[PDB]
Order: sequence, then structure tokens, then C-alpha cells
Amino acid sequence: SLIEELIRRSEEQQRRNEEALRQLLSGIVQQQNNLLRAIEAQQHLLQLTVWGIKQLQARILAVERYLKDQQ
Amino acid sequence: SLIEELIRRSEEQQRRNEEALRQLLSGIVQQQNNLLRAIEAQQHLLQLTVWGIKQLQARILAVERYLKDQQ
Amino acid sequence: SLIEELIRRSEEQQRRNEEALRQLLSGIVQQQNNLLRAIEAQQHLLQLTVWGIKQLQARILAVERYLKDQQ
Repeated sequence: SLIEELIRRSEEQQRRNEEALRQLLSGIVQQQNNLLRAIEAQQHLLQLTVWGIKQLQARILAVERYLKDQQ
Repeated sequence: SLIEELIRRSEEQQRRNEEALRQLLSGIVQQQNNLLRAIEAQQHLLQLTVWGIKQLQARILAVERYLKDQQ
Repeated sequence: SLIEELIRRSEEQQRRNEEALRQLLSGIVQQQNNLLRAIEAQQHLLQLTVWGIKQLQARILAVERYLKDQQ
């Protein structure tokens, strides 16, 4: 969502730089901050999914042990 | 795969810009579009994994409830 | 972790470029390599989570089949 917002802002600045290529240095630097923010927002979500996978591993392990124990 | 293809294209343009640093503004702008596409392709896959984690959570919850109910 | 290290290095180069904007072309090119490395490191971790989700799917499927078979 914010990633989607940062991507659209980067898409906008990309069009401005390509049109300005056709002042440009500032937009190029700003575009690099746009991409860095996007990468950082994706890192946050990626970090959440890593933790979500670990919790699913713990849940399935508990079920596997429960079935083992019931035997 | 496409991410891998976008990364290699970015790796190629990176070498051209570093060699051209040693016309450059256009390549720098094109490289920024290469990275934006890569970020967007990774966002698509990241979005798929978020949905895949939610479906695994629903599957393990159904198993957990089944075992609870059988008792 | 390395992603976090590549992000901080990109954050440092971003500040230098914004201050140098206020030689800049080289830093802009170097910053683009900083972001490319970050994207590539995130792709590696993203690839690991895709594989981790597939293994969790196989584990829950085995549990689902076990419970089906016991009936």
C-alpha cells in the first residue's frame, strides 16, 4: 500500500526525468530517494513474511508432534 | 525469473554507466527505470507470498480446529 | 542484515549526493550500484521465502492427508 504509493511516486518522477532529459540532476537524486524508500518499505514487509513463515513452522510442528504423541 | 532478467539488464546498464563515467545522463535515467521495474516485479512476488502465507494460516487453523473438535 | 547493511550504505550515499547537489555524477552512479545490490539481496531472501512457503505447503498437505487417511 505504502509500497504501492512509493512506486507510483517513483513512476511519476521517472516520467518527469525522461521528459526533462527530453534541474535533471536534482530529479535524478530525488528519484534515487524514491527508490531507496521503496526498497526499505519492501524490506519491512519482507521481514514480516519471514517472521510469519517462522510462526507457521512452529504451528505445523506443534500439530505434527501432537499427532506423533497421540500414537 | 523476470526479476532475474530485470536484474541482469540492470547489471548490464550499471557496467555501461561505470565505463561511460570512465550520454551518461540518459543511461543513468534508463538505469533508474531498470531498478523501478525490478522493485515492481519484486513487489508482485512479495504480494503473492503474503497471500500464500494467509492461505497457509487458514489451512493450519482448519487442522487445529479439526483436532480440537475431535476431542 | 546484509540488506540492512546495504540500505544504510545507500542511505549514506543518498545524503552525500543531496549535500553535493547542494563528482556528483560518480556518486549517483555508485548510489545506483548500492540500490542494485540491495534489490539483489532482497531477491535472494524473497527466493528463500518462496521455497519456505512451498515446504510448509507440503507439510500441511501431509498432515491433511494423514487425517483423511485415518478416517
